[PDB]
Amino acid sequence: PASLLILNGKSTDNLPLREAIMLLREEGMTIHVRVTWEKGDAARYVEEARKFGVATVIAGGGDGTINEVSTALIQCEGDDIPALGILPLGTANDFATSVGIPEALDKALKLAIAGDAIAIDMAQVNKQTCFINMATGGFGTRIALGSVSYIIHGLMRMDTLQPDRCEIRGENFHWQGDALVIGIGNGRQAGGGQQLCPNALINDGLLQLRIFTGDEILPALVSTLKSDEDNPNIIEGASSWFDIQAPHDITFNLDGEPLSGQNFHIEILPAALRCRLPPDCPLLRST
Ligand SMILES: [Mg+2]
Repeated sequence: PASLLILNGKSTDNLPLREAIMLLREEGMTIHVRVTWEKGDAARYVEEARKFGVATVIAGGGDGTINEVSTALIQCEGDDIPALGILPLGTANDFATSVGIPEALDKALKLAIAGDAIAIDMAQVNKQTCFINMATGGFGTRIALGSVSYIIHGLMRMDTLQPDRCEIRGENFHWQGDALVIGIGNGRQAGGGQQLCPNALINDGLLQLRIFTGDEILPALVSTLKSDEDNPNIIEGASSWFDIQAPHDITFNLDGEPLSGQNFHIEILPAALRCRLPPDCPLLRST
């Protein structure tokens, strides 16, 4: 079936992508390519996708583009809403990796056009911003050892990071104390390979919570985020909602977009969006 590929500003000179798209066009497939320039554009092209009667709107880009498209799709009122497909055309591609999208773009394209579509959750913060992958929160200022800088810059989108007090409540969950990193996940992975929520499933109606207590980012935290480390200094929960509050501003990075304040209500939007996913998809619950 026909698709509309929503491409980023950083994709218009990807020759392999062009080659792949072009090779699939000359196989009988209808594939519209639209390029975004500013926010609001994905929305505009999502609705043009509708007018065409298209079956998949394909986010070609980073976790940001996927979130722009996803957010636009869930806002659609009506009957014939396109499934979400995903091309891994970002720098980090955390969500795409974690849901098993193939690196081979012809394959990823084909998945995105002809895969099975399944309803997945999204999440919303403060009845406003939505996210499909991960919300990471910490206390710091907005943006020697590279392991550590990578976390503060890439994962947290900050220049500084310090622990501070907060309280967090959710179903079966109540905690107060100093936290260095808060991970609230629909997906499992953020900031280029950091495993914030190893146990996340994207269609269980449930957000994973992990609170990393600390002092600073130590080999502890770098270790525990890369591969798997089983660690007592990590507090875990699972809830359809989490409330977070703090005497000083916490900064949440929601699929790459910052938000600050003393109070956050984060809540699952159950089965909000159909996404084209491989059958083995590690983040879908067993059936
Ligand atoms: Mg879940």
